[PDB]
Amino acid sequence: LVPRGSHMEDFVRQCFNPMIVELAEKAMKEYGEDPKIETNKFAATCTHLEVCFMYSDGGSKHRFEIIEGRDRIMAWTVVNSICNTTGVEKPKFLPDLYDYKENRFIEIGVTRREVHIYYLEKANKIKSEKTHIHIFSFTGEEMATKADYTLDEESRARIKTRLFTIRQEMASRSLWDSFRQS
Amino acid sequence: LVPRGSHMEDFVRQCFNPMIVELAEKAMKEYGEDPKIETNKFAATCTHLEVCFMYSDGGSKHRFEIIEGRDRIMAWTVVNSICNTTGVEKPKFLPDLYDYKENRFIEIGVTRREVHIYYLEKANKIKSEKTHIHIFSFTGEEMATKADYTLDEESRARIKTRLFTIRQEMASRSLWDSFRQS
Amino acid sequence: LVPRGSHMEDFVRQCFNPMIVELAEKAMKEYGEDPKIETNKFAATCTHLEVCFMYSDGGSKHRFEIIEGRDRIMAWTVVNSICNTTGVEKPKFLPDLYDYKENRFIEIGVTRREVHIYYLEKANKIKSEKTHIHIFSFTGEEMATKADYTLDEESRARIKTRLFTIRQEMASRSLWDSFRQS
Amino acid sequence: LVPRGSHMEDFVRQCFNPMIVELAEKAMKEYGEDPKIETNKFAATCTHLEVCFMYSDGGSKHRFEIIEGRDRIMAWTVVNSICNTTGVEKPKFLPDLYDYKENRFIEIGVTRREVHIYYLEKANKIKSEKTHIHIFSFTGEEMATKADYTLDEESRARIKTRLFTIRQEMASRSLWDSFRQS
Amino acid sequence: LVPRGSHMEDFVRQCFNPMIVELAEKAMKEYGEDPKIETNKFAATCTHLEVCFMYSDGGSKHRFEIIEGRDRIMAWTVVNSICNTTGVEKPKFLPDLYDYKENRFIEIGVTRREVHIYYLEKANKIKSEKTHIHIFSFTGEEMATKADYTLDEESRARIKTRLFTIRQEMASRSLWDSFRQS
Amino acid sequence: LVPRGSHMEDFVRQCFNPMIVELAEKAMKEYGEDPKIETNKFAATCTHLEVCFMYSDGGSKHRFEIIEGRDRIMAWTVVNSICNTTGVEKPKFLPDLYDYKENRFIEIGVTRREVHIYYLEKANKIKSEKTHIHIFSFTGEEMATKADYTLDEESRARIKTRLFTIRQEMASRSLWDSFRQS
Amino acid sequence: LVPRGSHMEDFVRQCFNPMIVELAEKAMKEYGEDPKIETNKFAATCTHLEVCFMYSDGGSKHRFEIIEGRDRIMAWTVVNSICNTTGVEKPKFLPDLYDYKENRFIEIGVTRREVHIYYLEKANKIKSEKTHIHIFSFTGEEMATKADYTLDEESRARIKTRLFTIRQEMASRSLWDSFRQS
Amino acid sequence: LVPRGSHMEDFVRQCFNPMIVELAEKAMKEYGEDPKIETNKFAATCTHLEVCFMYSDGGSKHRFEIIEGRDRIMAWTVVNSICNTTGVEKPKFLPDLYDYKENRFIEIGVTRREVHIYYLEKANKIKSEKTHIHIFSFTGEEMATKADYTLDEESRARIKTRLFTIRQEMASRSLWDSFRQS
Ligand SMILES: [Mn+2]
Ligand SMILES: [Mn+2]
Ligand SMILES: [Mn+2]
Ligand SMILES: [Mn+2]
Ligand SMILES: [Mn+2]
Ligand SMILES: [Mn+2]
Ligand SMILES: [Mn+2]
Ligand SMILES: [Mn+2]
Ligand SMILES: [Mn+2]
Ligand SMILES: [Mn+2]
Ligand SMILES: [Mn+2]
Ligand SMILES: [Mn+2]
Ligand SMILES: [Mn+2]
Ligand SMILES: [Mn+2]
Ligand SMILES: [Mn+2]
Ligand SMILES: [Mn+2]
Repeated sequence: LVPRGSHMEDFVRQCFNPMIVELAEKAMKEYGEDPKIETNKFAATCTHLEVCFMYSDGGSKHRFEIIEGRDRIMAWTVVNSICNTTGVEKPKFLPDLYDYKENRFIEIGVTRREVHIYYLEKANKIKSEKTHIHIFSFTGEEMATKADYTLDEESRARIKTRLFTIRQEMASRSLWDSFRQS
Repeated sequence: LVPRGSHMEDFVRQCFNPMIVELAEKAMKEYGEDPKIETNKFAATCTHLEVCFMYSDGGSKHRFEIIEGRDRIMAWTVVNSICNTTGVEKPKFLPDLYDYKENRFIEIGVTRREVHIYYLEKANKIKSEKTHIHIFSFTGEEMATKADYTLDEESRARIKTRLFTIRQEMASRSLWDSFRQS
Repeated sequence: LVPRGSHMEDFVRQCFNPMIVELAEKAMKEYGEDPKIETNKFAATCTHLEVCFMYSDGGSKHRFEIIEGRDRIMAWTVVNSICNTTGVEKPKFLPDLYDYKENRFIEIGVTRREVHIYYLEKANKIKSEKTHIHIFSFTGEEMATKADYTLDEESRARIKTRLFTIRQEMASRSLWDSFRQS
Repeated sequence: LVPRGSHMEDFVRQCFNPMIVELAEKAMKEYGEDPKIETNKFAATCTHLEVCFMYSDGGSKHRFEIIEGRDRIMAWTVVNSICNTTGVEKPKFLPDLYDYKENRFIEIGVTRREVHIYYLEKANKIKSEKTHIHIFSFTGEEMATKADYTLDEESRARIKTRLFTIRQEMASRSLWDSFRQS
Repeated sequence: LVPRGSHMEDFVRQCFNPMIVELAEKAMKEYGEDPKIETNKFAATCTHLEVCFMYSDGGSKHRFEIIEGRDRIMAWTVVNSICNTTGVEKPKFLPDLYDYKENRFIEIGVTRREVHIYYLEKANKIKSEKTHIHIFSFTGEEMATKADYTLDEESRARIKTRLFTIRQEMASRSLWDSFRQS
Repeated sequence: LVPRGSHMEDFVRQCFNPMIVELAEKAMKEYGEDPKIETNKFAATCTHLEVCFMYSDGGSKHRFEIIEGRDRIMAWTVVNSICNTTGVEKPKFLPDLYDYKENRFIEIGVTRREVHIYYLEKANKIKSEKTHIHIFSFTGEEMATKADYTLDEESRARIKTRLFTIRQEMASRSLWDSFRQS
Repeated sequence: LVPRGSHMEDFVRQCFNPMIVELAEKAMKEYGEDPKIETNKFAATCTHLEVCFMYSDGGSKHRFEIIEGRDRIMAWTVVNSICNTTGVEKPKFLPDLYDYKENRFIEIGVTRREVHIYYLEKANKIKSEKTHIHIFSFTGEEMATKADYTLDEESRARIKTRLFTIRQEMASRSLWDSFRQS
Repeated sequence: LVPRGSHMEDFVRQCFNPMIVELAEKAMKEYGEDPKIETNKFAATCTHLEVCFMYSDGGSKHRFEIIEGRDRIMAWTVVNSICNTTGVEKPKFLPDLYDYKENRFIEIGVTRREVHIYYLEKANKIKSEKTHIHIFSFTGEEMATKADYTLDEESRARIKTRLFTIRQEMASRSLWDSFRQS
């Protein structure tokens, strides 16, 4: 099954900075999928991590702690350290950020559907109330808990721009349609 | 026609940082002029890019997206990503920045004439209304749409200083007069 | 007595950035204990320095001068320079920071007991009044003079998180209990 | 099963340079074992790669091509490129080096047994004749095909030294005995 | 005509080191073809430069002067400097190396045909006698003037290996057949 | 006259960062004194430049333009660029900074006397009114035009601290008294 | 006793590269003398280490293993690894190099006396026969076991040059005479 | 007299690597000429130093000690260290290299005349016999004592090539004729 290369893989290495590429390869292999086979899930993991990093970059100095991109065990270690210091309740599943100005965890989703339908899926997949949720699509829409978008207009806007240019650079190498599906 | 060297070329490499030098060589070759022949247009492209970079540096954190200095195709890709996210109308010609605090594209001109006369030329060359315009000269004048200079006094002042010192370092190697013409 | 290695030493090098590791080795050897023998005091010195650095990082631009992590003689040199410039009285023992927004020295303690009991010990060990005191524990509590925590909620919170994750990474290699004792 | 840490893991990160550490994590995850669980196999993979690198470093300029430390697919890609250029027959299993001065592939083994018994196992595991074999132990013995040790006394000697010091640094953290077993 | 991307371009950036990539973009634009359109000629220019660099790397200390990868004018400048110092006759067309141990220029060709047929084409395209010629193919054959291969078996062998692995990494992304043609 | 070394020179290289050391050697040689002979004037030039750099670092983003540490000709070039852009009058002698928030040049003096007596000397040496003046001593005093200290308490305080620690590190190598004189 | 500075210390930091400076501070503190008090022994330790490094640099590729400059425990670890691999007998005291071309340990002395008298002292201080001995002085003499100088004329000559220039740079800061004594 | 720029200065910074540029500025200022006025002597000093560096690079490992490019005092310090170690007689004037394989100092001249006439001038300017002499011109000729060219054909050939290309890059900016004169 494992091939020598692939269009999607070449594009993923061309399009994203090498650091988030290694981090995505690692997140995937830690859960048992091969980056070079499930290449659409590879592109998805890279986009998700890049969005998480821009989001953490969008705030004040050290407003966020980054939970995504670490190994699961260290991830949970930091989750426990945050809970047993703030007092917030240990969530059921791993968030992507903790947000100290507003004292809450954040799940970040990136979707090729309607912000409504993923938000439905992930909101009742969480069903933990406390943890905030924030969705972007490849079209430029977002959707957040209590319509509380956590960041400023300009940063969220930079995330939307980046998602749209990624979609255009998948459409140029007719990889967009295969990617949309899933 | 292509020579081994040239005074203007030596001065351009001495005077500007290497990165914007490579970017200018590339902008020029992409449109079919040789940096080592049209050397005055070389110095012009380097000055224009440096001003664009100082301008983008003049604002808050990531207030600007830089459109100039990219390849035309990627340039247009980012323009489409910005339009299809903000809602602003896709301009007719490539701007130099997008400005998210104020939600608009910016053309930056640098002129060896009167800010009035270039502003006339470029304003009705654009004739797109929406896109903002901002002119500096090698004398220290500026002119902007709605007299809205977008940045603070101090940054614009730093751009004027740099333009004047460039003009002095062209006058020392009697390259200024040839440059003025065109 | 001096061994070839040790679990605590391997963990200290794995867990802390190399710079504060060298600084801690140096603080210890300057007072006559071998990092590779007194390994619990090694981990303590590394934690204390890391907390001092995060604390100095928590403020505005250059709000703090770092006194800890220098050699004792240079340390006292900077203490004299601060006193003979501000006017504040030369403390009896070396603080960890000077804090210019609030014009005072700061001792930072890190404890595996109750903030109350260490605060007692160090507060009457100081008995200099003027110098501020600030304690963190490996549980997430703090205690400060005049309940004046000097920094913002978010930064202190980041220090508590880091202390708790250090405690978890000592508990995973059953080194926590030995460490607690002392 | 997956823990927060481990003595063997801390030692492996302390003892080997980070590059071969990442390469070993990757070789292991590519075949489905978790570096943080099978920690003895982790230390084994790191030792094996370091020996392969010193071996390739032992020769003239670019005498060797390194086959070990690449992904399996690229590994086989380079094997095919070597075969279809030299004329040597495509081996049944992946070697560790190709050796151009002597025109042959090399398997490198590192053993905690007798060079005789591993050499038996790996020699009839290969049973390909053409590919050379070269074994080192943690005691300082080696064994090679046709008693042709490929390198000079001094380099092989440096590999033996390094293996013995690794064994001493496992014995100091009483990890040696567990490691020996397997 | 100019697109947003392309499979061949993504592969060329994935497969070659960035430096020779920039150099190839520049060689091409200097003669008026766009790297992003004529992508097969892009891959060809990158392969040719990489082979030239490995060739220059194959000799003693500073045995070669590299003529390829410079701008045409500087290229000719170095050719004149070599002629007017050694005494060898100024060739009609730009070589790829000068070779000081053997006092002669070298053209290096890389072909997807028979070394015989390209050697015919380039040998009577040169028809300058003095300048040496050296051809490699993507199959592992070479052909040189006076059967004088200039380098040692091992280095030429490394060039053949690299060419074959490039051919395999074009065949994996079914770009090989399009590339062969031309 | 020129010696092989000197205590003051060794101390100057130990005490200051190499960049300002090279800049001071250059300022001195440009006016015809040898850093290795007039070593007290060497230490003075290094202290003066370091204070100028901390001062420029004390403000907002790019609030200052640094005039000191450049060659005299480029220095005057930047002075002309600032005048012919702001409108402020071209001073008689080279200042150390331009200050754009407050639109004025700044002379910075560092004295081993009373801020009053140097301020007298330099204020009527300037006698240009427009240019601001700012004096520090090695004791911790300052004195500024219109008692307008331009910066915040904390930054000026950091400059005083640094001056006092320099004085202590000259007193330790009994170089202070020789230095005081002059 | 511990001072703020010292002429010898400033000279030692000016004269030697920072790496061997840190290594010497560490060798000294490991045996209980303070670099800033016993400053002559500081200069001696730095000279000795620099000579050891030039010596190891004087041979082929990896002809030497460096024993000096490591911590005593790791030092002995490498000594055991060398003995239990080569077969040579474990010396009584720590050498400075192992020399694999000639299969023996080397003590390197650097003396301000006659090569004869130190050679006497260190040769019967060793009284281990097997370990080679090699002395240099600050005058340009050497003395070795079996008159076997291990290296080539040119390298030993470079070590003599460096020792003499160190002696001249101590004589310029009248530190030579104090240094000679001891 | 001191100007803002100059064609020759721009060319010197374009043509030579920055390190030898700083070294030449320093050699010149140490003897009292301003690099920006005597620009032809600037280009001469840069060419001379570059040739000295290529010459030292032409030999084995550390065959040469570089005397040129240091300050005069350190220069003489190294000359004394070499004499008082080898036994060769202290020359009257500063050479450019010492050459340990052949145990002698080397003056390197670079001339725009006949190797005969400079060799005459410098040979009886030296009149020290012992010190070797080696001249190159901008045409490709050399001349050495006892026709002993010290290096191999290939390296000297690389120095001739570089001199000729420098001459061509001065002729392109019609600076060659002014340079020739003097
Ligand atoms: Mn997640
Ligand atoms: Mn998520
Ligand atoms: Mn533009
Ligand atoms: Mn523009
Ligand atoms: Mn402290
Ligand atoms: Mn403390
Ligand atoms: Mn293998
Ligand atoms: Mn193997
Ligand atoms: Mn070519
Ligand atoms: Mn070619
Ligand atoms: Mn000044
Ligand atoms: Mn001043
Ligand atoms: Mn020793
Ligand atoms: Mn020794
Ligand atoms: Mn010279
Ligand atoms: Mn010379």
